[PDB]
Amino acid sequence: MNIFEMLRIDEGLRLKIYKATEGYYTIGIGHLLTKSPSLNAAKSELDKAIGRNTNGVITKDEAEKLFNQDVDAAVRGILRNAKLKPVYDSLDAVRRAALINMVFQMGETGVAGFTNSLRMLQQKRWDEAAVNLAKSRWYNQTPNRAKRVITTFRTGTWDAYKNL
Ligand SMILES: [Cl-]
Ligand SMILES: [Cl-]
Repeated sequence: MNIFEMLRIDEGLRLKIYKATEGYYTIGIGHLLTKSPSLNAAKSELDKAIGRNTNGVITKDEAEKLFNQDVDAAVRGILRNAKLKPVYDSLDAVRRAALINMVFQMGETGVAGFTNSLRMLQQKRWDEAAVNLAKSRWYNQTPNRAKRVITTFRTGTWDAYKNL
């Protein structure tokens, strides 16, 4: 298992524009297009991102290229974030992947605000951070996904994903 396979399980794959769970336009593998209620806005963003007139539809290859860019961007955002970097640097390979997932999903800013949980992770207080992370809108809105990530952090293994 790796970060790509992991996020691919969590986000899924959709070749047409769709509304993600917060009602925002998305496509591919969790690629947020716009927060804006306009389909036009989303289509526009889509064509800009792909480099062509898409008519809200992309190919698999195109999905993946966006995915690759997004993973890369998530890792780089963590490495430049003064609050995330030190946490990331203290973790083992599996748990770094769980931090990348959250960043991918909620952005650098959202994650850096989990002040208390970050500190517990940094301190390797697995069980306590897992409980702290659960006390969030994040967990209440997307519980099954949040639970897979939380377990990852808690156990440091990919058990939450083997079967999926
Ligand atoms: Cl883009
Ligand atoms: Cl969920």
